[PDB]
Amino acid sequence: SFVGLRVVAKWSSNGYFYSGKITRDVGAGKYKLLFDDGYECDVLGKDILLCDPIPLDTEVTALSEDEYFSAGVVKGHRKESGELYYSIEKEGQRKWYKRMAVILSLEQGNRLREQYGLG
Amino acid sequence: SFVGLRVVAKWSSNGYFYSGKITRDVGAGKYKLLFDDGYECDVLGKDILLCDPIPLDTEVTALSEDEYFSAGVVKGHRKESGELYYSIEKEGQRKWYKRMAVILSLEQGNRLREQYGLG
Repeated sequence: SFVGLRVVAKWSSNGYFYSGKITRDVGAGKYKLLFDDGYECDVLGKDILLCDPIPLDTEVTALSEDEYFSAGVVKGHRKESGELYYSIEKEGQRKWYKRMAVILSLEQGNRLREQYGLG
Repeated sequence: SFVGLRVVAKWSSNGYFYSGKITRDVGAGKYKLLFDDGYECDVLGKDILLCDPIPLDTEVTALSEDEYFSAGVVKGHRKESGELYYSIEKEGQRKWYKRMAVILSLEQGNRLREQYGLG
């Protein structure tokens, strides 16, 4: 089953995809999702991406601490003490981000559906 | 089609999996593979892993320049100038390896078949 898998899944209200885990197969193409911030909802498999981590060379949305965001390209992954970090490039400069600070816009996540979607 | 995809595929004679590209669908579950060292052969889809790069936390076989090899665990990926590098941990120490210096033993590659295999 897909239960227990870490995924990046669409939040319907805003169209962005966020890191989370599938917790239940709700049936008929629907899954219960526990997002890493603790929010839960049902999501269609077509809006769930099976990429842990988000792939190298993917355009993502990086989150700054003062609630700013920007596009960037994934140039590295690093594990440390069991936690995932992304190296993201913006204008030729790379910066590290924790897992929780990397999300996908509607357009960014849609690009990954054919290869990674559970549709 | 799977043609053009970078994969890690089994070399039948020795059981190890090596980086390469699918160049033809030979039919009936068989693919022509161009390995990164220039060798080509037909390989069964069940012996082809769709992981570019080989995943974080995977046990791999790292190649030293003087023809020694050892097991290690993938702890990072890095892109630089369009080339892929792996950070591999052995006894708590991490070392970088080019793509060509990371392969999978029979046992290491077999582990990845359920999630990544083209069988």
